[PDB]
Amino acid sequence: LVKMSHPSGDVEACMVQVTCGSMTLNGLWLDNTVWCPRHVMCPADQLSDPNYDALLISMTNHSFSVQKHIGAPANLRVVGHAMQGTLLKLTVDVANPSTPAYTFTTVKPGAAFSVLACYNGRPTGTFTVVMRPNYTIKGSFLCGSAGSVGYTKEGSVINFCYMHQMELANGTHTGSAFDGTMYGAFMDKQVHQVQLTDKYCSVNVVAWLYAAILNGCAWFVKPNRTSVVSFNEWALANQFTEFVGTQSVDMLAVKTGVAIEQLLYAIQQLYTGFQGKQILGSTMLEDEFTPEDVNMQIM
Amino acid sequence: GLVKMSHPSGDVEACMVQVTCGSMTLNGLWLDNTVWCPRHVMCPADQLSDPNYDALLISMTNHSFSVQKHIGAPANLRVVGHAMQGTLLKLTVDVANPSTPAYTFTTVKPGAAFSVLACYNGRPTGTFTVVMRPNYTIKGSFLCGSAGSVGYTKEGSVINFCYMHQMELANGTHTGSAFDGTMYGAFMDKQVHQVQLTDKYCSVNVVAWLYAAILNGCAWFVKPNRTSVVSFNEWALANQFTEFVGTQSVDMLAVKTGVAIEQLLYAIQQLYTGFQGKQILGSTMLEDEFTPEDVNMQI
Ligand SMILES: CC(C)(C)c1ccc(N(C(=O)c2c[nH]cn2)[C@@H](C(=O)NC2CCCCC2)c2cccnc2)cc1
Ligand SMILES: CC(C)(C)c1ccc(N(C(=O)c2c[nH]cn2)[C@@H](C(=O)NC2CCCCC2)c2cccnc2)cc1
Repeated sequence: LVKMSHPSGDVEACMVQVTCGSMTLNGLWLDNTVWCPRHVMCPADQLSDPNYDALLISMTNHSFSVQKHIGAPANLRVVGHAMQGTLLKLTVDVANPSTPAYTFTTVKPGAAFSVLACYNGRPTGTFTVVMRPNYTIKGSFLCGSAGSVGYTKEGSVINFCYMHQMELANGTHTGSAFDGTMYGAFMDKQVHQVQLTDKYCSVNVVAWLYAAILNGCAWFVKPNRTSVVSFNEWALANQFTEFVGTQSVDMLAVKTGVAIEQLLYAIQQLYTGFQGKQILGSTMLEDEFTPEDVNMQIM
Repeated sequence: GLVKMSHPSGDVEACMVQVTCGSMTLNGLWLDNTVWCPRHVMCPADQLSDPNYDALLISMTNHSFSVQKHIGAPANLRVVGHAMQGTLLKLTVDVANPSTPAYTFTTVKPGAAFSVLACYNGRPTGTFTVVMRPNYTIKGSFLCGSAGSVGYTKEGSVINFCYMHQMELANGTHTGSAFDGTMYGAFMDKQVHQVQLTDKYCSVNVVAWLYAAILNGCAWFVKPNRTSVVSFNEWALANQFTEFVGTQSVDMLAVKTGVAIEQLLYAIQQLYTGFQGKQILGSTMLEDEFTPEDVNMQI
């Protein structure tokens, strides 16, 4: 059970550097469009209250410089600009010759995706995250990583689901979907904002306990059961998400012979403390492995 | 708040090929005019118990090997010579990889981290990072057909290829070769049950993790007491720890925190007998999978 990411080559070929005035960050070049956070337009003196409608008017095509450093370089010419929620949509006069087949879909809490971290348009690392129940993610993002993208891949099709926007007050990160909406509705300004409480992703904890059983670690399995409806009542009071079963979870239950409701009961007990014991090299519950992850990696 | 980070894999993806010999197929690494792959692709499927690789090489002919590139513009690559180096084959092909990165071949040491590109049938499917264990295995996520998958580090634009995947051991752990051809831990590429040595804690990585704990406000384990490196290292031989070897990366953590290596070596001796009633970054067990370099670049 390792933290697995998709191979990043397809997305690396799309990363560019976008500069506007004194701001520089990353953009995603797909066909004739370069996507980037709209806060590239924010002046250094208006961090706390930018008017993005106003800033958009004051811009022309010549206000944005776009450079591709990786691979086959350029030196793109911006020939149009528009704003879409919290994103800039720049039109450039060359279609990216390495554009993958792609879609734009918003991810839901508990779902995993790969992130390609970039600085000044250069990819530097990749890792996998889950969208937290409070619509934040915990990866490794340093200064200038804005515009780094998160994505999944199915067959030949990349689903772009995240473009990094900002660090929040609790050391945590959020970003936009490519429809322009910010995950969790955070504002792209220097302003005090509160994030809701995080929660354990119940269905991923279930998947992880199934991975433990599959690896011969089942000391926590009892005959006792908690129904889904009763677990979901308990979860509201203990910062767990609502458990929603899936065909992926059912495959693990069939394979191990341990019912979902046995693991729901185990979670309730393990939340109280592991006593002196370990599960898959961990002394706490793990909720960043999805049922699909466990099925892929162990079956 | 450490995360498992891998290098972007695009450069390496462009070098992966599929190598077929008889009815056996696995992955190869295409650099300049050479394709590297595990020599057990020559082993007949009924003869896994103990092959004679010197003889198998002799019996190979002009067209015993088929190499296919699937990524990019697909192509058959004609094999024009074949050599053996340790547990790897070195196949000469008549076309040079037009996307050969600047590269070296260095053997990694236990405790060091590297990125792995997992492939099947010459097609990359995922990337993850591991540390070389003290018993010269790695805890990867590798399924059947992953042989030939490659591990590597990067410095600047130079890729250091350090691992080519060879086999899965009885305990689910994995081993492979360095590109000089030597199998890590001298494991034999035969269908023979063989014994891996007992694992150990990577001492320099536990030190790194204690430094990350101190950087995040968790320092209750720091006392004035010191254990010298030489004293720690003799203790380590009897208590399942690797020898401690300092590096410039560790030194930078010492400077940032004002805590000396020898204070943490003392602390490790105490934490090994027990955390008593406390936790370190929420955990009650020692973490040795993050390197000094990881902590320096992430915190
Ligand atoms: C203009 C605006 C909206 C206030 C803003 C300012 C800076 C950035 N940050 C850029 O690093 C960066 C680089 N280029 C442009 N911005 C960083 C960032 O969020 N600091 C926040 C700290 C206080 C709350 C507001 C901003 C950042 C660091 C590490 C990982 N992720 C992002 C993001 C948004
Ligand atoms: C010929 C030789 C040396 C005995 C051998 C045979 C099979 C493989 N394995 C290939 O999957 C595979 C695919 N193509 C060629 N080999 C698998 C493997 O190690 N089973 C071991 C089982 C008992 C001990 C011998 C090998 C494998 C599975 C998952 C992840 N990693 C490797 C590796 C080496």
